[PDB]
Amino acid sequence: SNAMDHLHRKLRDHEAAMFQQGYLDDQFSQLQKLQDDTSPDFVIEVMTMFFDDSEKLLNNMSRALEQVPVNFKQIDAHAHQQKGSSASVGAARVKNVCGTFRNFCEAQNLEGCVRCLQQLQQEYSLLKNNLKYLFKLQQEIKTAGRS
Repeated sequence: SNAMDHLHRKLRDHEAAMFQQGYLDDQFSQLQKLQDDTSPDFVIEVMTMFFDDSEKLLNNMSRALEQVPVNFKQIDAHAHQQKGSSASVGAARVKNVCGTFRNFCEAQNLEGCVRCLQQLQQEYSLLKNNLKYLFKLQQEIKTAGRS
C-alpha cells in the first residue's frame, strides 16, 4: 500500500512537527478526528472560515493602532475575539499571543500593543503557511487515491 510513501510520511511528520512546536493543540485534533458523516475537507472548510475572519480582524487591529488617539478598548476587544476564534480551531501559538494584549490595553501602552500585533501577525502567517502545506499534502494523497 502507499501508507508509508513519501507523501504520507511527510504529512504525518509535518503535522507532528506543528504540534511539537506548539502551532496546533488538541482542538485541531478534534476537528481532524474521524467522524461518520464528515470527511477531512471538514477541517479545511473550518480553517478557510477562520483565515478569512482572522485576516479581517488583523487588518482592523492594524488600522486601529494607527489612529490618533488609539482606542485601547477596541484593541482589547479585537484581541479577545481573535483569542476565542483561535481557540476554536486549535491555533495555540496565535491564541496565546492574543492573551498578551490586555495588559497593554488597560495601561494604554501603545508600544506594547505594537509588539503584540507584530507577534500576532508573525504567528498567524506561520500557522497559515504551515496549514496550507498540510492541506496540500492531504489533497495530493486524495488525488492519488482516485478512483
